[PDB]
Amino acid sequence: GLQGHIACVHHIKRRDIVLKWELGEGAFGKVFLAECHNLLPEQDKMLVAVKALKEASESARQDFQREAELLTMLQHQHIVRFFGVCTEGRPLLMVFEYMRHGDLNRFLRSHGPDAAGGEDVAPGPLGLGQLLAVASQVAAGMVYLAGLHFVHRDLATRNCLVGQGLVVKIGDFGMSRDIYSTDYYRVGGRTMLPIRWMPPESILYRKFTTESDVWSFGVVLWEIFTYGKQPWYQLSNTEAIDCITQGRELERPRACPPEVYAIMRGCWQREPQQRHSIKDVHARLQALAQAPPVYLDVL
Ligand SMILES: COCc1ccc(OC(F)(F)F)c(CNC(=O)Nc2c(-c3ccccc3)nc3c(C)nccn23)c1
Repeated sequence: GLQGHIACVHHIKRRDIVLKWELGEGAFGKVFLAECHNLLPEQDKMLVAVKALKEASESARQDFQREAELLTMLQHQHIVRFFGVCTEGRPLLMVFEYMRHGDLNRFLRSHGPDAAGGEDVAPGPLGLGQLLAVASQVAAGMVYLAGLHFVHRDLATRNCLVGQGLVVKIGDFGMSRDIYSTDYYRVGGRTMLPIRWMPPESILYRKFTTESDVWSFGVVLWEIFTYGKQPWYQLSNTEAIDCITQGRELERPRACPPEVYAIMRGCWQREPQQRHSIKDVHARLQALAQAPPVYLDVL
């Protein structure tokens, strides 16, 4: 997830972390809700999500350290905040900010056409303004990653998290292949590819670039505007590969304005060099997100 893409690492004493309960589980680890003391100056006691490494072998312990360095380097307003590690005695822990709404896919699906409202979100389906705000924030994170020349390779709503006030940030706990196995095509004994999010040059030639990530962001934008539906849900994995390699584009979601569909299409140009940059995609979305209701009401 971090290594092969593209100490400074903060450490937290084990006694400052108090585990409350499990949030999620995977092949390589578990995530807990925890209380963290003395972490931030204003907050004496705050909630965090703690990722526990399952096996602390030499390879895993080295992978953990490389991951920690990279997460320390990747810090920005629309990227999930990494606070540091606890490496004094096993299990090795990585401490992150807690994102109350969970992953963006789950959030979209629970605020769909069928949709209750609450503290951060009105009742019913998410409105155009809110869908645009979600898209814009994900785009802002990709702009920052593109700027560092980091190639994500698994950009999808399942790999974004949603926090209080609907702050949307790019990030995941490395368990998406376990939780969302249907979103991956298993090729090897172990290898699982997110083919539905992948451009033709990633599928055909195995090239992953900043341009392949913008393609994937195009598909993220489609997910947002279909309230988390799977791209190509009607097709098998082999059928999806054929569609993508033959140049079939995803249809415009019912909730998607033509102007927004045009932004998706700009991400899905066959030739990578002809795709619009994520900076330009972010600018168009931010503009739409921030547009007055009078403008947005006729879009
Ligand atoms: C809670 O979000 C934190 C976060 C923040 C930024 C970030 O980078 C980027 F999105 F580019 F900004 C990422 C990238 N995600 C990622 O590296 N996932 C990941 C992990 C892993 C995740 C967290 C801790 C340790 C390992 N392990 C795997 C495996 C074994 N396989 C596939 C992906 N994995 C995560």
